[PDB]
Amino acid sequence: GTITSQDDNVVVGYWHNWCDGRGYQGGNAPCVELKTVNPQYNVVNISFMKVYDIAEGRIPTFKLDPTIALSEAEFIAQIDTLNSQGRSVLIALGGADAHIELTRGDEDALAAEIIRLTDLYGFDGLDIDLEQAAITAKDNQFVIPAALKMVKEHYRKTGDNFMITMAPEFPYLTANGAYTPYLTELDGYYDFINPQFYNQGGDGLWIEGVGWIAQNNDALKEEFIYYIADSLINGTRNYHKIPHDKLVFGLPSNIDAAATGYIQDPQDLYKAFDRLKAQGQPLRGVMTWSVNWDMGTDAANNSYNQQFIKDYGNFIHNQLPPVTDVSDDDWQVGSTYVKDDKVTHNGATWTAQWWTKGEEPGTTGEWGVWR
Ligand code: NA
Repeated sequence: GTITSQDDNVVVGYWHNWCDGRGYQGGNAPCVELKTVNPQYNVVNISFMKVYDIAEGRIPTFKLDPTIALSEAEFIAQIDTLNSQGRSVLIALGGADAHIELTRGDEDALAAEIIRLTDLYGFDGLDIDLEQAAITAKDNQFVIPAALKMVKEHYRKTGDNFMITMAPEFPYLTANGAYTPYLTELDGYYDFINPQFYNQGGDGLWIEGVGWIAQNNDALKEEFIYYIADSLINGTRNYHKIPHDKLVFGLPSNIDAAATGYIQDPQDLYKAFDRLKAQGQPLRGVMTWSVNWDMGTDAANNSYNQQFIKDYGNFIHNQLPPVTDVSDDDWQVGSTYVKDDKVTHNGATWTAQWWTKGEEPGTTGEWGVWR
């Protein structure tokens, strides 16, 4: 019912629309109820919107999985709850075996379906999380941006920031790379990008004085994080530019969540983030595959015991707000405010209609200066 957008730093977690996912190291990710997700996950990405059955045609949809044991009403109720805590719930488009192969002219229907779902479940936006085979499949590069622009405009008209994020695998983010049409077509529409810095093996970048810095090199983790992010935020070393304010670092929760890319020593991330902060380009947060893995089991049935949220939650939420933020100072008696000057007072935002001083928001009647 209420589009709830994030203007501050994010800790993003994917949520599995399936039970008992099998890990890379033989572990188990159970289905969990939304309201069970750790509250420091302030963006939760419902995975996935997909073609379940090609006989329904080319437009992906979302169907809550029965086996999670949650009525539709009940899942909507939990979204509402998240929204009441100021957290977002996005619908992730794509994933493995999504069968998304759209042809030119599909964008109208795709946008209609985006909107139908969004109004039905109360999603706050959409994560583009295509599998590799979809990135340039049929006309996806045209249809998906075209649809998402229409969706973004629809909700702008009605007061709302429908969030658009993306989860490109990082090697597709070279200048003029296969992902870059999504980035350029949705520039000024997208909120932030949370690339996957995992599942890409020896892919990496070369830095003089250091050598090849691979994504699966756990000994050079701080250098990897730092330089791959510095390249992206400056558009340098043959990477497409994603500004630091729109750049969230996507990681595996644990060694079961992905083949490679798990951060063994979280000090490697703190130190890289602090260097990026000290150079005036702090990152927007972190993302993880996945909340379900962060609550899941290893092969011996040992709980991962929410270690990823333990390691990054407070780190990121203790950061200074990014440029996106809406800072609204408390009302003050001796202050002169003017048309459009917002303040905070009694746990609510008030918006000055005209010249005022010494007039407390809430006492001003229904057609006084505070509104
Ligand atoms: Na919502």
